[PDB]
Amino acid sequence: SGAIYVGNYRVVNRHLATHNDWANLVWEDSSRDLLVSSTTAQGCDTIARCDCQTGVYYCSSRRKHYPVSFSKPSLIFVEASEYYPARYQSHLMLAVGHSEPGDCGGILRCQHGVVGIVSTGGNGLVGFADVRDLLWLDE
Ligand SMILES: CSc1ccc(Br)cc1CC(=O)N1C[C@@H](C(N)=O)CC[C@H]1C
Ligand SMILES: [Zn+2]
Repeated sequence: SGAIYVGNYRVVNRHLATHNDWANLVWEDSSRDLLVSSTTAQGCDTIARCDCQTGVYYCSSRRKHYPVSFSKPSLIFVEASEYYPARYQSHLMLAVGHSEPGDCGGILRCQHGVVGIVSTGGNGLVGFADVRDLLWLDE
C-alpha cells in the first residue's frame, strides 16, 4: 500500500484503487498500473522532473529504505495475475532490490523529488511505475 499526494491529487496503483478513488477519478491507465483521484485537502509531496537513474525506495516488507540503480521507463512483459491478463506494462523501471506483493505503493525518490511508486517485482527484483512525465500533476 501507499500513495503520492501532490496538490489536489492522489496517485495510487490502479489495482489497489478504492471505491472512493473511482468515484473521484481524474485519470487512469491499465497499461501503466496508475490511477489518479481528486482530493479536497492539499497534498504533502512534490514530483521530480529529471532523468535520474539512481534513487531510494521504501520497502514495507522490511520497514526500510534501500538505494537502487533503475532502468529507463520502458515496455516490460508482466505475467497474468488476478488483477490483469498477461500484458506489456509501459513506463516501468526495474531495479535489483527486495519486494513482495504488498510492497506496491512504496515511493521511489531521488534528490529532485518523487520519481514513481512500486508496481511489480520478482526474485530479487523491484519494478516502479514512473510519474515524472505527468506534467499536469503540479500545473
Ligand atoms: C512488488 S509486486 C511483487 C513483488 C514480488 C513478487 Br514474487 C510479486 C509481486 C506482485 C506483482 O508483481 N504484481 C504485478 C502487478 C502489476 N503491475 O501487474 C499487480 C500485482 C501483482 C500481481
Ligand atoms: Zn532526479
